[PDB]
Amino acid sequence: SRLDKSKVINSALELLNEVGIEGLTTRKLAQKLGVEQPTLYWHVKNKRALLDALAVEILARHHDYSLPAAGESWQSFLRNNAMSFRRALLRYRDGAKVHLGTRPDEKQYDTVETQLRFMTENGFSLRDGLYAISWVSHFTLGAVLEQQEHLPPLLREALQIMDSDDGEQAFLHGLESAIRGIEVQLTALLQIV
Amino acid sequence: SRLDKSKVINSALELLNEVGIEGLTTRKLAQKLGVEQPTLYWHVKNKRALLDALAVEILARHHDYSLPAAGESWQSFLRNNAMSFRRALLRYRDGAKVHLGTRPDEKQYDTVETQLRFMTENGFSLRDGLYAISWVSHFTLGAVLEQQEHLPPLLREALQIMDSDDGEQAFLHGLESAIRGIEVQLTALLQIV
Ligand SMILES: [Cl-]
Ligand SMILES: [Cl-]
Ligand code: NA
Ligand code: NA
Repeated sequence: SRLDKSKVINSALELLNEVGIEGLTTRKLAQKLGVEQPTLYWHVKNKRALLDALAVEILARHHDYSLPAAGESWQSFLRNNAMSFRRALLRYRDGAKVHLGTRPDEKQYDTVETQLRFMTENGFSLRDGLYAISWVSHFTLGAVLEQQEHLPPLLREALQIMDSDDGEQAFLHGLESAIRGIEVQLTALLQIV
Repeated sequence: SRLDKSKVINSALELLNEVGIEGLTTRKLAQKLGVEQPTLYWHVKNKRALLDALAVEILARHHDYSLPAAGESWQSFLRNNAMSFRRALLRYRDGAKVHLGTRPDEKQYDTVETQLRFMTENGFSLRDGLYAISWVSHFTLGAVLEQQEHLPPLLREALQIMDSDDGEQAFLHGLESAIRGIEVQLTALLQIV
């Protein structure tokens, strides 16, 4: 009904699944909604505006582990947050590309602030706390982007394991390797590690 | 001169820097080259073909640490290869997007085969060897993609450090955390770690 912000966004998310991020246009949204382009332009000025809104919505609907639980270890937080971020990005076609193409908003910023506070209370310097969250982000993004976009002996015989599964195993394994690296760096303090 | 494969690719790389990946079109390449569209179509059928060629070329020109040196430790290999991959992707506008949007070729495949052999001779199972290389890839890709695409207390006071530098420090730090994670998993063998 018909041009509520929430309805434009929901039709635009449907459209995103049909046509992908490069195909998504305000012209096709207006057609989908049954409305003339000037009518829609009142509500959504351009594709950049649209895409910004979609990015926010994807995370608001699906990124349910954005914040640490009470008593939770920093390791669990990063593991749960990473898994949640990946799931959220995998829900819509080109979901990672939508996330990438947008500047953060007051939400992301506010959420990241609480995450930095959390990490610092657990012994991280601001910088290592920030490097940690960023790395998990970059790693999760790269994995999903590769998953969503799309012969020699050894590569063959390993691929029978990488391909009965859509990236999760590798992602989860790499995530544990990083976490343990952070644990080791954290615990070393001023010592050579 | 004028439509050699190598000359089409070099003009197309120049064009990529001017207009970016979504703007890049065979129509603008033909204009740049001074040739009619049917003439160019003989040589390059479509943008997908073009982009595939560009992806290969970027790595061939700049990804100079694709293979391990004689006597090199697996840790050095992953560190040097990662740094090389990131540098190569940062050379052209939308370079990571160009890399992402392409299926690998006989080169990438052949190179990855030699990397798997290398990793396996250093104690990695095929799967952990493969997970390792993939993670480094995903992490490097995510970082560069974020770098190439584009206020609360603690985020502020950390950002004065993340932003006098274009991602390298964070990237290098996260890379060491992963490597140490792999070292720990490698060394544990069948023990609880
Ligand atoms: Cl209605
Ligand atoms: Cl000439
Ligand atoms: Na973003
Ligand atoms: Na690729």
